[PDB]
Amino acid sequence: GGFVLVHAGAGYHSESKAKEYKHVCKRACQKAIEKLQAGALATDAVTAALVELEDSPFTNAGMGSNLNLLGEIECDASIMDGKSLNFGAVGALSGIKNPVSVANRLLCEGQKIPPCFLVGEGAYRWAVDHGIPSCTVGAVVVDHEGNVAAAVSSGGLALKHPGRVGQAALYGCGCWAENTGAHNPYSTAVSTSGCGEHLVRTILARECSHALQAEDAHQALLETMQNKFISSPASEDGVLGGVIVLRSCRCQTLLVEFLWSHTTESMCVGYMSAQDGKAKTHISRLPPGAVAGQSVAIEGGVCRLE
Amino acid sequence: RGGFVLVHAGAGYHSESKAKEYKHVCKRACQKAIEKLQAGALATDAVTAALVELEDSPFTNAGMGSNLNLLGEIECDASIMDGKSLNFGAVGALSGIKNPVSVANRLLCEGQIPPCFLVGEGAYRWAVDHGIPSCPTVGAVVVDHEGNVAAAVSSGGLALKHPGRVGQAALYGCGCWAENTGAHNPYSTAVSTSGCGEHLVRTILARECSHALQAEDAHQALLETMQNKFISSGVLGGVIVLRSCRCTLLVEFLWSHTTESMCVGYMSAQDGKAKTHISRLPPGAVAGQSVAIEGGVCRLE
Ligand SMILES: */C=C\S(=O)(=O)N1CCN(Cc2ccc(OC(F)(F)F)c(F)c2)[C@@H](COCc2c[nH]nn2)C1
Ligand SMILES: C=CS(=O)(=O)N1CCN(Cc2ccc(OC(F)(F)F)c(F)c2)[C@@H](COCc2c[nH]nn2)C1
Ligand code: NA
Ligand code: NA
Repeated sequence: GGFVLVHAGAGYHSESKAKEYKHVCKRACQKAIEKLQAGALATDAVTAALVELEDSPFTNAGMGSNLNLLGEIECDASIMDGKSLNFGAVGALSGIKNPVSVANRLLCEGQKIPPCFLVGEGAYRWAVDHGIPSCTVGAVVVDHEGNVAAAVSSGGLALKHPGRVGQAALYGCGCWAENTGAHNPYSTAVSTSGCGEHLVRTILARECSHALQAEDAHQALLETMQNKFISSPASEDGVLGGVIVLRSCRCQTLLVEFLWSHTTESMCVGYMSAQDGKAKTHISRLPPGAVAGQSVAIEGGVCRLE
Repeated sequence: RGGFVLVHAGAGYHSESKAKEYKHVCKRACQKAIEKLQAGALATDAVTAALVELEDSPFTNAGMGSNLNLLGEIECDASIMDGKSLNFGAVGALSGIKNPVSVANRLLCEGQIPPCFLVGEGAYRWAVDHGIPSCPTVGAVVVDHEGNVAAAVSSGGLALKHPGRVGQAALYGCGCWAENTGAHNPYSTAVSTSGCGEHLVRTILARECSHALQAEDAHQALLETMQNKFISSGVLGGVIVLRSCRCTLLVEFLWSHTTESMCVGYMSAQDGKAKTHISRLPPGAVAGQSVAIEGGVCRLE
């Protein structure tokens, strides 16, 4: 049993490539559901989804990331585990194929006070000393027991200054994962996506997880997005971004609400239950007559598991 | 032209030998901050002046004299936040630079306003390229006479840390936070943290304190945050805190720590004497499982 939601980016519409994003989201979901169905951890299954999305040449992450001011690729990534609340993250990482891998390994290292956030050359050498190959996308996962994990990985802004680290590397901002707890009736997972130099100035992922502790998830996430992306930005333009989201609870059955929302003119997502094994994709668009920056698209389904 | 400042030079084990040194940097840091507020400067410029002085002390784990990493190099984290704009600058794993807080303050000003965080060599190249002098946890909070707030934090991190390891003093929400009054905040709040270790980052401590301090009783808000969110998921560290609101301007300040002890300094623009204090846990409380908290109030125009 298990479930996985992924996204391959929230930005400008590209019918040109819109069907390439659908294909990679599919393979990312399948990779994650195999991992789960083989009994691997949630953080492992989420890392599988992300390796696959990063490897797409069309995703601003891993291979294909935007080049910085120096015509180089510098990556950010982060992952977080719901059961342990442990976290792994890399910033400004160069010459590593799959950043999310460094971030995951940093997390498993921490689960055995180890480092949890490494950047630049420090991050690069650590990564090689731990056996990881040389030379924005996101996933959230729940396993058949209610354990959630989340992850995110970006190439950041095009022509960004060298060493410039953005939301995907930062605790609470790029992704978040938090199992049912005394104050969380729901296990929740969030992965976000930012766009343009204009970016939310909150702990977005963490905010969305707290918001999703209300009773009506759909309304709960829609109000967050309205506040953080549109509303809060006195004299600034709308914030371009996406977010994916899932919350779960036990009632021997797992209830899993799942959602995506975005102010960009579109965003391609991908989901799949282990029970059915049917991998669904869907390119979400903004409704016409709605310009990006002040409209919020939002969509979701639910899913019962064993 | 007026205001108030609160700084700290560390939260750690007690040292009677070093104790008087720590008291004197806090004293100088407040004096550097308050002079800039008499001279019309902005809050961010005042809190940076405080941090440059704390940094320079050889005895603080920040700036010159920071702990050495696993390769015996110095790699510094620092950040700064302005409460009126909510702008934010930060450096991590920064080397070759004398005052890391100066870089982080620069990244704000050069703005125009979009948040910004540079690490490692690229942070060095940015800094050298923008005039900051290349070199051979402390923090500060401040409010000015109109109630604008700002905060900063600079640290050299955990001794022998892996290179590129970045800690709480670089991380948005964790090391410092500053926010003027609005529709969410009846209060202008400013927070800076101390300590190292991961439990600062894992708890978004600075921003959480600011959020708690919108409640009515500041002492209770802080004490709730230190117990219910620090000591509960040993946890070592501290914060300084200040909060203003109009009556003319009332500013409540407090510090708190789970470490053995913590050196602070405060000062008003009206009053010319910098007060200084070593805050120690009571006999027979073990550090990391216990909390101390004190503070005062101050009235401005
Ligand atoms: C990772 C821990 S730390 O960086 O925050 N740390 C604790 C603070 N020390 C400075 C300090 C210690 C104690 C007090 O209170 C007291 F009154 F007792 F003095 C302070 F105000 C300040 C840091 C010192 O350790 C490293 C160092 C010392 N000199 N240069 N670097 C460490
Ligand atoms: C901080 C930068 S970004 O994350 O905001 N960003 C936005 C997202 N696109 C990818 C993307 C676009 C549209 C999508 O949906 C659809 F509806 F199909 F159009 C979608 F799913 C993914 C990134 C493109 O980057 C250029 C590139 C190409 N190859 N490699 N890089 C950049
Ligand atoms: Na890619
Ligand atoms: Na120092």
